[PDB]
Amino acid sequence: KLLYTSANFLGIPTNRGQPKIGTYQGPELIRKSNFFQLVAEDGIQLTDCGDIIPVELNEAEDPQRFGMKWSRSFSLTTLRIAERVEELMKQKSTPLVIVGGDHSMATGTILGHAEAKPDLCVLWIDAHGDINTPLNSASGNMHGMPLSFLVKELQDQIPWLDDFEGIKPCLNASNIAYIGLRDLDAHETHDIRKHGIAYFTMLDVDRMGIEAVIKEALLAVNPRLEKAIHLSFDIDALDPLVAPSTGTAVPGGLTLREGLRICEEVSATGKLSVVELAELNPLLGSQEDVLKTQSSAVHILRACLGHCRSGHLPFKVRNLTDQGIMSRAAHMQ
Amino acid sequence: KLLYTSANFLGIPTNRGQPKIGTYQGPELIRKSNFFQLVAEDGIQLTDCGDIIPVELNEAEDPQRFGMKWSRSFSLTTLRIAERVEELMKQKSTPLVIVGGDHSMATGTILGHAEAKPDLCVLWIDAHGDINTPLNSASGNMHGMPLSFLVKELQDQIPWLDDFEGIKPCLNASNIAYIGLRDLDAHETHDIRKHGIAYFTMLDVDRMGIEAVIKEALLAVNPRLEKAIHLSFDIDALDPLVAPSTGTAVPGGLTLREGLRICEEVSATGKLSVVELAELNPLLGSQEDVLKTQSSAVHILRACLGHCRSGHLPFKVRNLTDQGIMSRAAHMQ
Amino acid sequence: KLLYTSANFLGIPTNRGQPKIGTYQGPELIRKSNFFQLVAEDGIQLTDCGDIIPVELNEAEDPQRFGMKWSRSFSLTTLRIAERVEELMKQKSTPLVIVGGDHSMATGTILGHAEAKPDLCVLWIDAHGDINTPLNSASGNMHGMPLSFLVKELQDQIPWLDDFEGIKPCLNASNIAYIGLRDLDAHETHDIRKHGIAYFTMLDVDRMGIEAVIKEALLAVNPRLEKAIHLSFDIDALDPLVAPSTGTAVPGGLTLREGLRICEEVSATGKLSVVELAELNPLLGSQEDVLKTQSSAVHILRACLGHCRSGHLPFKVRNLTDQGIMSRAAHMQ
Ligand SMILES: N[C@@H](CCCC[NH3+])C(=O)O
Ligand SMILES: N[C@@H](CCCC[NH3+])C(=O)O
Ligand SMILES: N[C@@H](CCCC[NH3+])C(=O)O
Ligand SMILES: [Mn+2]
Ligand SMILES: [Mn+2]
Ligand SMILES: [Mn+2]
Ligand SMILES: [Mn+2]
Ligand SMILES: [Mn+2]
Ligand SMILES: [Mn+2]
Repeated sequence: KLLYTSANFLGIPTNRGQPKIGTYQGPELIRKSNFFQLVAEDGIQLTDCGDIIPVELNEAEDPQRFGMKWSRSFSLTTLRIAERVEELMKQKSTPLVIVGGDHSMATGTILGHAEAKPDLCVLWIDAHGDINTPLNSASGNMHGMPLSFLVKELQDQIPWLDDFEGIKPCLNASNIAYIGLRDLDAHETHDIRKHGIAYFTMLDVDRMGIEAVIKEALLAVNPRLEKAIHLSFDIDALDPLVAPSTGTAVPGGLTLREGLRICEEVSATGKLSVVELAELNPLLGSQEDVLKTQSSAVHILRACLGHCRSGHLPFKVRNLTDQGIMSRAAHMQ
Repeated sequence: KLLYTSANFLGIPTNRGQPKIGTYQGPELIRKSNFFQLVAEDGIQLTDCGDIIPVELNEAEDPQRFGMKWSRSFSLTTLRIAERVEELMKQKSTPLVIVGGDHSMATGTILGHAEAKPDLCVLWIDAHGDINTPLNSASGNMHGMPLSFLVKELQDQIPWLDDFEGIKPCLNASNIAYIGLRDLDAHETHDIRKHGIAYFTMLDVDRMGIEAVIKEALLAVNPRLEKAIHLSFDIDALDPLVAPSTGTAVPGGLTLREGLRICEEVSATGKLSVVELAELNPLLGSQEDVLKTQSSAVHILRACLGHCRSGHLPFKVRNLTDQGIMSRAAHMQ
Repeated sequence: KLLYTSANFLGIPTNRGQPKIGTYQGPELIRKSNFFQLVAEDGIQLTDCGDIIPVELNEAEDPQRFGMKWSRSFSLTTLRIAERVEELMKQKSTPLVIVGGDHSMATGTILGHAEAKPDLCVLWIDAHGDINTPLNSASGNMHGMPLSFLVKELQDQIPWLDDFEGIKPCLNASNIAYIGLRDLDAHETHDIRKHGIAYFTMLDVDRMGIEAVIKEALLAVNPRLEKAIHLSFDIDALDPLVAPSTGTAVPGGLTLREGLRICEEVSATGKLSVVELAELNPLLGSQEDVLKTQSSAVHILRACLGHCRSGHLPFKVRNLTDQGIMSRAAHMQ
């Protein structure tokens, strides 16, 4: 009755991928919620595997290189993430749930994931492409670049740096699909189209509906459910009305319900191997904003592990006459 | 031109069905709005039939029995509600509009309604099943149980209590349909499926669309429009973004528009006999929250009585030349 | 690659069409945003043509006539708007973008537009019909009447006034289509139906979906894309959740996404000649409300000029090896 009976939980408090302080509190925002209690109530055994400790260099140790900010913190953090994720993945099936942390963590989680499962596919749920190459990034923020280091067809656009040697590109462009895009930089658009990356923007969601979008995205990168799935979910893919506490909010996003449909369908493939939830920042917005964002996150992560909005059956059906209590029906004799 | 030319309005300020103070102000929240003025402007004669006075026992008079809180207040209130509702229903057709009050009132309104119209059907619009049997309720809150006392197929799960004798089960499981469910307890799911109660969750709304959901719900319990309809609308069926002032908000609800489509279609059957609106609590949230919730409620109740978003025709068409005023067209001679 | 490579921007700070102070700050709310910067980044040359200065008579100069408030301010303002708009339109094609200002400005913008392009059609995006004739207006507010002075079939319902002589009716009822209606006065409904004006209410959007609604609206008034389009967009057509800072908010409106689809499809006809955005009032609501409303407006206006949510291609593709930088791919030799 359960597709996944156990799962692992991992925190990654990255905050050097972007300038707003507070994404490091992401994992704690979910640990303080009722997420663990709710997942236990659906009968899933969830093991907390702790937090990964990011490498945060002093400013003097990590100057800008090719416009990138904190790039040495990034390379070192990426290798440390990959090792731990690889270990957990090599250690039905047991999904790994990861809570960020800004989205720069994805270079490491996927690198590590791909080590254990080289044939995986990636579903990237995001308002943004996160695939700027360093010389094209207007900001230099690493959370806007994590896919460009992973995609093989892009490596003539990545500047060589010796500390990036261990970050080997493990994805073909044919293995990635986007859902929810609405704020692409022109150079991301060029690369996505040039190398044929499957992508479904909010325009596509409006015109096709999310059911057909989810279907087409799975067909494009996992046509027969043969591949492990890495689901990389930026909370800002969701409309700011339901996920306001995030650093780069873009209006006109996914409703919570559309976000749940994505997670529900991906969960039910049986192939969900890693889900990561990025860009929660509880230091942004009002207290009510933070509670809305926390709530949307918890509902999203529960859907990934298999929670069904149509309800769950009890493990043991309770009966009145078994407790030696007279029912109304019984009394009417 | 009017399906219903008159209607009755009844307040039921129940607040012992759940622990948060303030549902007793529900009827006043609607009486203070412009609802009466707006319904008059569409040409409907609305008669205010006052409030029912709930029986609220002192704590010492009403101890917990089988985990239920305030169960004697509930049985006594239920019988008092049923008598008044039966009277009003026996007294086209004239819909009764009821404003709660927490949802525990429904055991009484339906009991009373069914006395006058034993063949009725129930459309239950709610995030929740409200059909916990007493021994399965985690909370003991009566607003989470009103249907379990009414449904015939469940009576071997209701503990006998002498003061509950006059609460006779008047519904078959085949007469109830749910729309909007997204937070079912496992034992409700068991009972709903075991006894074949028609139900459409937010998953079904996402996959089928609300038009097909409404259609299938009416087909399931009122296939040829032969039966009177009791529409029991929990305001928390609506998304918290539009109805925040309610005690058990659940994210990912019905949009206001989907809520209006339900009410518009039910109204246009000609069979709307009672509509009740439960769980308004103006003591929850900010002032703006309360105004949003009040507004959503007023729009919902107007749709039930037949308000059309596509507009209404005037009772008397006004003409300029009849007031002896020269028009631009006339002057151009 | 660009349907429109240049455009004009015009402010019209009307505020005598309705009693709430603050619509005069509408144009500044958009000038302070990043709208100009964003439109430049998509490669469009946008020329700011300044503001039109409304005629705001002293109260003693402009008494009520036929219940109308500030009607002489209105007639004088309308003629001044029309002259400037006619001039700009006579001066691919170059869309005029107009930011209000309350919606009473539309009598002048369309009058002026029609002078330059007498065969145009009008797409009116609004919660309201804005077509009350003076003797039927409950309020006397001119922003609720701008279409009644323009529509030829209505001129026996317009009271003659000598200062209104230069406001000649330039629209046939067959040239106008509404989208988003949900708060029609009974006499507007009568006139819209009597004279066969195409209209799509929120009921129609719910039942048909916005894609079919947009399609049917264009078919009704511009079946072969032969006519110039005047797009008159009241910000209150959008749901109050995304455009709260406006004077007559009505719940259950267009989502931002549905609003974008309207603008995207109208833009892509190639026939968008004027778009006006009315009823922004930054003196209403909280600071956050104002920022939400500003944001929704900016996204709407960018879609009108051709912004694509699916992304834009760079004007010059950047290449790493052209900057004399060794790529990772290159280094791996
Ligand atoms: N595309 C921008 C924004 C990325 C935002 C990531 N959440 C960049 O590369 O920096
Ligand atoms: N299912 C829960 C919540 C009910 C909430 C009713 N509005 C219960 O039985 O108490
Ligand atoms: N229909 C009303 C409201 C118009 C509101 C315009 N934004 C009137 O004529 O005054
Ligand atoms: Mn993002
Ligand atoms: Mn991202
Ligand atoms: Mn409920
Ligand atoms: Mn309820
Ligand atoms: Mn309007
Ligand atoms: Mn308007």
